[PDB]
Amino acid sequence: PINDLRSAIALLQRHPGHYIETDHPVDPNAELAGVYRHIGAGGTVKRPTRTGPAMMFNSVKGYPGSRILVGMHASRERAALLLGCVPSKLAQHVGQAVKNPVAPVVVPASQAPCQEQVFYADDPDFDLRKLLPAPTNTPIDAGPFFCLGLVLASDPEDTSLTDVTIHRLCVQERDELSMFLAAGRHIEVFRKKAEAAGKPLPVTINMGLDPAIYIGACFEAPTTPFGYNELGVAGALRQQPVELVQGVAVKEKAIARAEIIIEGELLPGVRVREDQHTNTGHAMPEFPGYCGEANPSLPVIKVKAVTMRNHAILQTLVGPGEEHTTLAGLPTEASIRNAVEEAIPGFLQNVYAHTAGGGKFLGILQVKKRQPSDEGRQGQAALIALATYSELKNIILVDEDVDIFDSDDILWAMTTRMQGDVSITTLPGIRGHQLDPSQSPDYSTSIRGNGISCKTIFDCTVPWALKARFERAPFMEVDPTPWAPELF
Amino acid sequence: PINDLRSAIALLQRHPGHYIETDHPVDPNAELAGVYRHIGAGGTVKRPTRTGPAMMFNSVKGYPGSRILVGMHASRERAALLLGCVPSKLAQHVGQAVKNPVAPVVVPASQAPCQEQVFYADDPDFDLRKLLPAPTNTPIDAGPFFCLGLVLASDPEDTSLTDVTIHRLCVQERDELSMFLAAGRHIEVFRKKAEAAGKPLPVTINMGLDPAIYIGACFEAPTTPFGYNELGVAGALRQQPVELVQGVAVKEKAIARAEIIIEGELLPGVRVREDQHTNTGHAMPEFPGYCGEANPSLPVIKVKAVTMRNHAILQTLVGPGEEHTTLAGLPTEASIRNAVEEAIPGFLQNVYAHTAGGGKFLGILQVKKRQPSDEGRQGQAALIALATYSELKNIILVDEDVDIFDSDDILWAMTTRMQGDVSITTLPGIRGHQLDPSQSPDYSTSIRGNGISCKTIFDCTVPWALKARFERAPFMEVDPTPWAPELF
Ligand SMILES: Cc1cc2c3c(c1C)C(C)(C)CC=[N+]3c1c([nH]c(=O)[nH]c1=O)N2C[C@H](O)[C@H](O)[C@H](O)COP(=O)(O)O
Ligand SMILES: Cc1cc2c3c(c1C)C(C)(C)CC=[N+]3c1c([nH]c(=O)[nH]c1=O)N2C[C@H](O)[C@H](O)[C@H](O)COP(=O)(O)O
Ligand SMILES: [Mn+2]
Ligand SMILES: [Mn+2]
Ligand code: NA
Ligand code: NA
Repeated sequence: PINDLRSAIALLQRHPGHYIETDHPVDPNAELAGVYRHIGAGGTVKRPTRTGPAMMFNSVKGYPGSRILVGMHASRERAALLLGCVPSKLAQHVGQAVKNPVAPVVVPASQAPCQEQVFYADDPDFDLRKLLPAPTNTPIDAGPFFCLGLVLASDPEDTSLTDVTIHRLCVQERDELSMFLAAGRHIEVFRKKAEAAGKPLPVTINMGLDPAIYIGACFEAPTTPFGYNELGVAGALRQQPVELVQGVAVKEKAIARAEIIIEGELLPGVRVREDQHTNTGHAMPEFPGYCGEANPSLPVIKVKAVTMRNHAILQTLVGPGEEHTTLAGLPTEASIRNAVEEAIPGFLQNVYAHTAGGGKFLGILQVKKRQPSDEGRQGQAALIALATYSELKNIILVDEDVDIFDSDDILWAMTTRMQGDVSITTLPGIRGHQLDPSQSPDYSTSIRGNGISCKTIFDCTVPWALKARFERAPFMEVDPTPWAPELF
Repeated sequence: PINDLRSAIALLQRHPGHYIETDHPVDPNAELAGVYRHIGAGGTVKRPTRTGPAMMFNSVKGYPGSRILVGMHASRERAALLLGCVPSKLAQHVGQAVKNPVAPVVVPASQAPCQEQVFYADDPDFDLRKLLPAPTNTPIDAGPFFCLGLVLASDPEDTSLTDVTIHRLCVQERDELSMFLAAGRHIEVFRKKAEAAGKPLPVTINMGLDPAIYIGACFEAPTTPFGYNELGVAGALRQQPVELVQGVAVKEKAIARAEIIIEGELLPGVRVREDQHTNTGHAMPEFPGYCGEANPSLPVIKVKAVTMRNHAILQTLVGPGEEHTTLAGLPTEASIRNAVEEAIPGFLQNVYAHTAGGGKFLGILQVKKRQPSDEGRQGQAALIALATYSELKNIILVDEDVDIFDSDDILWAMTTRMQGDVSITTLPGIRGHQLDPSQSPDYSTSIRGNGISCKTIFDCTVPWALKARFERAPFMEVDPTPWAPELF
């Protein structure tokens, strides 16, 4: 029974290979990320890299008694273990979750392990920078970062509407963090209403959570539109309302079973340059694998209190690599699968928000042509995917005999089941995503501005009429165990 | 020092994970290939499959005392070990060997372990089908097959011109094998000449060899033109001439340290249907991953003698999967690397004949743009690759910060470093390869006949002017070993 991060870790230890610890000292500045890069960062991280175990650094240089956990979500198999299904059915398992959310439930403070220790910021010696080791990913980061900070805010005019979102948080002062919100972010709608009335917006930052909470929170419109508490997707994954606690210093709720809580308020009118103390010009690595630039004008969170468990674990990520692939990719897959299943029932077999696209840019669709009229529906599925998730860039379509989670098998379909002048459709001038550096007028004359792209559909499905000629060579079905028992 | 198969096996046993044995009885008909499909076939083989150890089946049902080895070359890492270099530098290492061949030498029978046993076919009790297990790959194969039969033959007008090639051989009678020779093959030139004179062509079939010999043999023109004895490549790989021996019954040389040798003659005028005894309509699986159709008219080899070591190993393959990727792909890489380095010195960093194309259809070229004039040379390198290896189909160009052996990283370059209406060039109507089933007029109206293709170049290199914007997020250089010694 997984209710929080420690129970999640306990399960990983019953599956050797998914969790390791180290007592060898590590510097949270750059060096920690440098080590996990080789061990389990994965995703779009510059090679050498791999997926591996979730990793707990127990001796943090300069922070005795702290312990930093990274890579908890940095594997599709591990995410499947933590959620209780097989990795090939996460798209369907998460898909059914978002469409049957279970609302969270408030709990008294005596049942909130997060509040076992309280450090009020009005203490003269309080210093967030000495209190928690916020690691940096690269030596050219804007500063120390919290990268798995699940921020919880609400509409200041309608308390009933609450939104939770992961945002990168840069420690800027002893009691201040900057926070980046992209255009049209759902919490930004709350802050702008607060700022326009000259009022601060109370928020809580919740770190070190049940993996179910982080994963369920990363949906986007139109799948989870404005007004959809993303809490409850977690409630559907656990068949259990996540538990909330009333904040010890702000008029806002915090997740009771979290490891560390930061209570604060978004301040009206205030803006800071994200790299003001570093002047590196960069924020931190983005999910496509490149360095994001330092945001010149960010809102500020004024910390009112920090609240944490005894021997609190600081959970964050590195890369963001495969951890981002899982958090962003499984909502992506669930959204596409739900949409195609509504429009063409029974046709789509599976979908993979490929890690090469960070879980957002590259969609692999596995279809099954069952009848002559299914020819021509593979392109329709690609259109539905592009319509459902506008930040997609490319679609690869394959049949049910291609393993869409094996990139060699994907390239195989692109080699023997495609003709370049037949199977490739380009859609110029469609808005995509700012963080793809090839989406620039400097890359293509058909691109009118940053974050606009040509989008490409690679149809690697066998034409219906030719399917009898493209059967993969069949081998006798045997049980190989007796000839190699140790290999299982 | 490796000079035959068993010295190669001895090396693999010093690197655990690369060689296993089993004494559990196995049926060479279909069952053996079915087991190794799950264990080490890899490549384009129908999932589930993987690369693993080379595997020796010590108990062969119906052939007591026989033992069959498969998968010797079914791993790029295994191949680099057997050749004595790092897998990333195989293209350079094999490339230099083909440019500096070492000619084979003749030795007396006393130094030819292949001739420890001699079985003459004119014995009334001789039966090729009882003497050696010839495993099949699928239940629908044309018949028993030898899939690592390195055929050695010479020109009937000039016996100094020797060629050596792997051809698939189906056991048809107690003393006959059918042999498929594609059009334009070098040994086929010798065969057509002998048949035009109404005379047989003496051949030796050499099975169970130094991996350097099998790999070195799989070159094609123009890299190894007609007249180039490919045994010189193996000689350069070992810095030791391959040793030849006079056959016992045919006027042709045999590989002295081979495990099994079939001496025979290609009969003039005789033709046979490959599946005459099974009528399956199929031959065996082909490297693109589909089942080939039976050939209705093949020349036959009249077996004159079989010649073996004591406790001889019969070496063959399954899939052909990753074993074919290694055997065809390493010369493909070497051929391309030599051509590009001659034309554009210093530009090409590496090349991968991707396993998704069986080592023939898909070429990944890794280039490094060093100066503004290198812009536009990435497409030139693709043209050189296409001109050097006409059976290539598609080329993917990437920069030196992309791991060309990581298919995830390849798809990443295809996602963030590619614009569909900019980076994709199609070349319709270029002769490709018959065994790509999409190279058919039924797949594309620009294809005039079977084995003609559209060939496509995916330029996923960063445009020179934009290189400062496409730097991958830099993580601090650390030695990760002290934080997880067990995983290094
Ligand atoms: C998973 C994930 C999502 C990040 C993200 C990160 C991760 C790991 C970081 C921490 C590594 C770096 C940047 N993050 C930001 C981000 N969106 C944003 O506006 N600012 C961000 O700083 N996102 C994307 C955002 O969280 C998702 O798109 C949500 O679905 C948006 O939810 P919403 O529609 O309710 O606003
Ligand atoms: C590695 C390999 C190459 C095969 C091959 C196989 C393998 C494993 C088999 C055993 C799995 C089944 C088919 N094979 C044949 C073949 N060429 C051919 O003409 N007939 C064949 O049957 N080839 C290709 C041939 O070996 C290469 O193209 C040589 O480079 C041709 O050399 P050449 O120019 O000297 O004739
Ligand atoms: Mn939302
Ligand atoms: Mn030749
Ligand atoms: Na949200
Ligand atoms: Na040859």
